[PDB]
Amino acid sequence: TGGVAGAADITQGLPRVIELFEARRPKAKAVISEIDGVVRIEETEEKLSVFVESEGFSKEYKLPKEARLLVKDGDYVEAGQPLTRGAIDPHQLLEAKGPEAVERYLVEEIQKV
Ligand SMILES: [Mg+2]
Ligand SMILES: [Mg+2]
Ligand SMILES: [Mg+2]
Ligand SMILES: [Mg+2]
Ligand SMILES: [Mg+2]
Ligand SMILES: [Mg+2]
Ligand SMILES: [Mg+2]
Ligand SMILES: [Mg+2]
Ligand SMILES: [Mg+2]
Repeated sequence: TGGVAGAADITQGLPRVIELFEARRPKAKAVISEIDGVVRIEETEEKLSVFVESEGFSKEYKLPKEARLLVKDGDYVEAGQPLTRGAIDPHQLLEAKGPEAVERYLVEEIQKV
């Protein structure tokens, strides 16, 4: 779905149902949180950046210009939670929140349509 132009973010109709049954890398993906911790954001001109961290560790996340961020400087983000806005890659959610997560995401993301 969609077409390469400026910022076309999601995928509707059957096109999507295809992108869902067939595990695929959405056009406008959403970087998930491999780590369940707290949020931190930065200012510099070119690229934004969201950092998740626990008393254990922190992870750097590259969020280029188009990425509209759902999360804010401050609260917790469970593993595989949406840190970018839009679509998620099942494989990633598989690795992050688990199978049960992907499974549960697939079903519900499909019925959405
Ligand atoms: Mg545009
Ligand atoms: Mg759209
Ligand atoms: Mg549309
Ligand atoms: Mg403490
Ligand atoms: Mg990176
Ligand atoms: Mg808020
Ligand atoms: Mg609050
Ligand atoms: Mg488990
Ligand atoms: Mg749900």
